[PDB]
Order: sequence, then C-alpha cells, then structure tokens
Amino acid sequence: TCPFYKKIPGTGFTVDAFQYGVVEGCTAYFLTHFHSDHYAGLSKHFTFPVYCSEITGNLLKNKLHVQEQYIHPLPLDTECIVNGVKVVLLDANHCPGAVMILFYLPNGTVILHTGDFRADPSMERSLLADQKVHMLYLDTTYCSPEYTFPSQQEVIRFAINTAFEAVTLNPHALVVCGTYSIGKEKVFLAIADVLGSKVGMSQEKYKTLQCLNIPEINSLITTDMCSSLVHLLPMMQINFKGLQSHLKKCGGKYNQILAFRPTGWTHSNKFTRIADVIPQTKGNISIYGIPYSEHSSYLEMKRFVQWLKPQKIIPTVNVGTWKSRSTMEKYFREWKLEAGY
Ligand code: NI
Repeated sequence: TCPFYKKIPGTGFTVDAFQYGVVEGCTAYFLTHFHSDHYAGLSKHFTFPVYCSEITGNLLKNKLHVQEQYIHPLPLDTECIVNGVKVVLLDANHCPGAVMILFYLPNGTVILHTGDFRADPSMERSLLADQKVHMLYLDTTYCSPEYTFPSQQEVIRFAINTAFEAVTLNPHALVVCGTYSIGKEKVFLAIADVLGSKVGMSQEKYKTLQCLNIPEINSLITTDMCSSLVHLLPMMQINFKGLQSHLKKCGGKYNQILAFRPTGWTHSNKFTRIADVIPQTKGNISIYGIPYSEHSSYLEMKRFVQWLKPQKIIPTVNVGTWKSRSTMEKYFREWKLEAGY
C-alpha cells in the first residue's frame, strides 16, 4: 500500500506514487522527476491529473505516451494554485526537469518535498529564503558521514583532461560513456566538446535527449555513429566483453577504447582523491569509474538542513530497515543540537 512518506497531510496530494493503483482520496499526483523508481506505473492509460515540470511533461508525452489532457506542467519559481492549494516548483539540482515542491497548507503549515536533490548553497537564495518551513520530506540517499565526493566541476575537469590527452596521443582511440537514465549529460557533452565531435547514440536515447530543452542540442548529438568518436551505450555494456564486442562493430576505424562509468559513490572515495583515480585495463580497453553524483553528499545535506531548520524531518530513502531509520534519526538530532533549533 502507499507509504505515508508519499502522502501530503491536509491535502488530497501524493508525490511519486504511481505504482499503487488508485490511491484513495488522491485528487492530484505530483511527479518530481523522470527516473523509473519514481514514475513506475505511469502509461497512456493513466487518467488522473499529473503535475510536473515542463521537461518531465515532455518525457511523459513522448516516452510513456501519457495523453496531453492529463499533463499539467508548471513553470519554476512561480506561485501556482492546484486544487485550491498554493504550490511552488524549485530546481532540485538532480537530473534535467527534476524539482522540489513547496506546499502552503490552508492551516498555515509549509511543507518542502525535495524529491531527489543535490543540495547547494544557491538554494539558500531561492524562494525558500522567504518563509519558514515546518516539515521536510528529505532525499537521504547518502545520509552517513562516509559519503564524500568531489564537486561536479572537479569531476568534469578530470574527465575532459583524461579524454583530450588520450585521443591527442592516439587519434584512433574511441571514447565510450555509459548511461541507463537521464542525468549526468555534462559527462559525455563536455568530453565531445573538447574533442570536436558530436556524441553518437541509439535512436531511443536521442529521442530522450531531444525532450530536455538543452540549448543548441542539435549541434551536440547524433544518431550517426560513424561520424562520432564519443559513443553512448547502456551502462550494462561498460565491461571488457561488451566493449571488445563494440570495437568489432566499428570496422577497424578504432584500435583502443577509453570508457567512463559515472557511478554514484564507490568506497575508493573514503581513501582516494580525484587526481589519483586509475582505470581498470585489459589489452587496448581502459574503464574509468568517476564519482559524478546527482545526490547530496553527507556534508551538503547537513548544511542545507542546518540552514533550513525544519521542525520535523521525514526521510524518503533508506527507509526499509530499522538500523538505517535509527541511524538517520541520530544524525538529525545531532544536527539540531549543534545548530540550536
Ligand atoms: Ni532520481
């Protein structure tokens, strides 16, 4: 049944709750972003109002075939009224089209639902600065102090410099980047930019990217693999067998692969700096795991919460075990005693 952490009290609303059938008493279904564990259940047969960003609504129409009459896109950073309740959509710094949602309840309570987010100090100057938030529905994906990772900027500088050096040393090297969802487009786009190539990809992935309102996108991507020396493949194909196979397909145009796997966290992060990352190599194939995250690190999460000073926190990730729930509740209490709220 629908978990309580997907329901907004004092409303008929739910967030990211499309796999439970008809939720009794729900008048409006919000979708924070187009990742499968959040949209699970949606299709062309859905007939309730879906409220989302413009970019998520493009993906719902083009990829899932949801009918236009049930897609209700909202502009960001704008007070809107939905079924009698004031709401605002804010940029979540996750994947394209991802939002946080501010609910202003008729009784005076203010609720922030982060969806999935990567906390940033820029959020401290949005419309969130303008009033008090009482209850926080929080993306706790990496809520433990072991989870450190570098800035997205540091990670992209590493990838650009590695790719440019390899291809200038060997103009017959191919660059391959893994994907299984939207997000992390800077990794393959920044590398294609430094190399003077478009990124080549399947027709399915090209269709997906063309929904994302990315500026000048027709100049940066293509379905013609032969004209490209940056290829995108399913994340599943980023291993030695999959890559050896791909290289056979390119008909002796290339004699080396340099591949990137943009993982979330990996335990080489508790020890190793970005400067010190090395690949796994077999023969003429090398694979780099780069820690490019679209979720908050521990410290980023803690700073955002200590700034916001909510009265109550409701975690939305890692909720399925008692040890995980009790650990998170201990960190919330530490943060509150340190900051004095
Ligand atoms: Ni997500």
